[PDB]
Amino acid sequence: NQAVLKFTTEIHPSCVTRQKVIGAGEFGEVYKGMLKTKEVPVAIKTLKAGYTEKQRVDFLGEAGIMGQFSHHNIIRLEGVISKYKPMMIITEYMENGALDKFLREKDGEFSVLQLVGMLRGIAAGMKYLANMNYVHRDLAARNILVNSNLVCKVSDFGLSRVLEDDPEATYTTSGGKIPIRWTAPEAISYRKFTSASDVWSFGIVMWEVMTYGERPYWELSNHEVMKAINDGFRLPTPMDCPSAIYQLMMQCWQQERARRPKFADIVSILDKLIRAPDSLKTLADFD
Ligand SMILES: COc1ccccc1-n1c(-c2cc(O)ccc2C)cn2c3c(=O)[nH]c(=O)n(C)c3nc12
Repeated sequence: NQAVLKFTTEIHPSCVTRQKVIGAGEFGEVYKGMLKTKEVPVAIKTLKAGYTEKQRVDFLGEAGIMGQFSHHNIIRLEGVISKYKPMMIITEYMENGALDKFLREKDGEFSVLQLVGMLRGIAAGMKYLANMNYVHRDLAARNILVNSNLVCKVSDFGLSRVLEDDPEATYTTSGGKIPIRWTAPEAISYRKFTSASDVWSFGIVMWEVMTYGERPYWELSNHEVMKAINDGFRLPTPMDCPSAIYQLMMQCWQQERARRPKFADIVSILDKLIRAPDSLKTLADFD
């Protein structure tokens, strides 16, 4: 990590004030705080003393990756505390939290145009990651953060730590740990994770957004989801969903990876719909 960490600012512990717990885990927490530079609010992820070598490499490795990105729709790294304990990753603060919880608590409070604007931001962040040769593997509303301008930013970076740390990722019969109902068939079936499997996941995120955080496939078990997808079934249209948006998410769920749009296509399509907003007035039939 010592090369990628050169892109990161080492922050002295005195400059950081932790204030409120906003997330928790086994070996650390997530805080809202302030960062001395005037003071800016920040989000802070910690790693407490007792961590293993692998945990340190994974934890600092996320910062090394995040520090190589500069994009409006990608969470911005402020710096790290790595010389002292607890270790910390310090990012910009997203006032409205995770997108999935945000939408479930704000059910029906946004216009279609605002929801589609969210999706455009997510797709722009994903296009950037893909062209930077970064495959996310865990794209889902729970990993998108929302600020007070309603800007959505992709978070949760790293190598093995991404799917290890997510409790939605479960062990398959063949030994991989994956979040089944967000994951493309080829990634489940033979561990083929690419920007095109991220597009499948993006289609699920489109459904999460337009449903205000409905849980994909409802109470179907993971095996029943895999069986339904293999047999050709797809998630049904959300309520009050523009036909163009439903058509786009259905294209993200093509079984054949080569038939899915690229993120460049997704951004282009969403930008044209937004700039001609009457295109969103035509709604797909809700059952
Ligand atoms: C989905 O966001 C997280 C997931 C797990 C742990 C922390 C956060 N996480 C991050 C984050 C994300 C990273 O990938 C790396 C470092 C950090 C600090 C920022 N925020 C925020 C945030 O800025 N505002 C929030 O309300 N919440 C709930 C947050 N949760 C996180």
